Amino acid sequence: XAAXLLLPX
Repeated sequence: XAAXLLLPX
């Protein structure tokens, strides 16, 4: 994903 290092990707 595009949320820093929160969600898997």
